[PDB]
Amino acid sequence: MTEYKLVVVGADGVGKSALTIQLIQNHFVDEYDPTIEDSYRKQVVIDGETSLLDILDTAGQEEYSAMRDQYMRTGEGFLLVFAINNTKSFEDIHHYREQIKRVKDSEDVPMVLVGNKSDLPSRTVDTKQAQDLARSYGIPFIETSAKTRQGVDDAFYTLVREIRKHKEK
Ligand SMILES: Oc1cc(-c2ncc3c(N4C[C@H]5CC[C@@H](C4)N5)nc(OC[C@@]45CCCN4C[C@H](F)C5)nc3c2F)c2ccccc2c1
Ligand SMILES: Nc1nc2c(ncn2[C@@H]2O[C@H](COP(=O)(O)OP(=O)(O)O)[C@@H](O)[C@H]2O)c(=O)[nH]1
Ligand SMILES: [Mg+2]
Repeated sequence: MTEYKLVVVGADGVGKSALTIQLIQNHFVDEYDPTIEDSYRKQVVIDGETSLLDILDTAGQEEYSAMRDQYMRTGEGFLLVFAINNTKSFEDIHHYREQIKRVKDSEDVPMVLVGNKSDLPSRTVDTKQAQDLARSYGIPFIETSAKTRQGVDDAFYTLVREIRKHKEK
């Protein structure tokens, strides 16, 4: 069966775990241990294709080791998640994108930019600013809310579609 290895990256607190648990369990977690990195599998049908999504929800200390490089390199596509009420998390997107390119040793890595927490009124990152960033990277931008589930399926399925495009090259 077709399988996709998806990796969810971004600053602490942006909603990586809540996005992952919504996709996998269809519920919103108000609290999920910030330090816990884990992986989950889900069988999905996307554009008629049955596949298994293996999703790594990243966490942990900031450390750079050969072992970490090697397991991040196994990801086939990456969600670059920031929160729309946290400018620093948007500023950190560049860093996560450069580290992914470093370990994949490629400029052409499937990615999707994800602006999460779209339900909150306190926005500090304008939608146009994030659309411009995604355009400069050549990747899709999706606004999500793990809380209301807006955009959650779209973010992950869009990443699968980006992987397919890559595999056709
Ligand atoms: O070997 C690696 C290690 C990594 C990696 N692991 C972990 C990282 C990390 N953690 C700390 C917090 C945030 C998420 C998790 C893991 N909890 N924090 C940052 O940066 C945080 C910032 C804020 C404070 C200063 N720093 C520099 C920049 F200002 C942003 N970067 C990381 C990184 F790059 C890889 C990441 C993606 C792809 C391949 C990778 C290979
Ligand atoms: N209002 C709202 N809160 C969210 C959303 N996503 C996550 N959160 C909350 O933001 C906090 C951090 O989420 P978490 O998934 O732990 O972030 P992570 O550190 O990136 O794994 C938790 O209290 C979540 O309940 C969202 O879309 N909207
Ligand atoms: Mg988490």
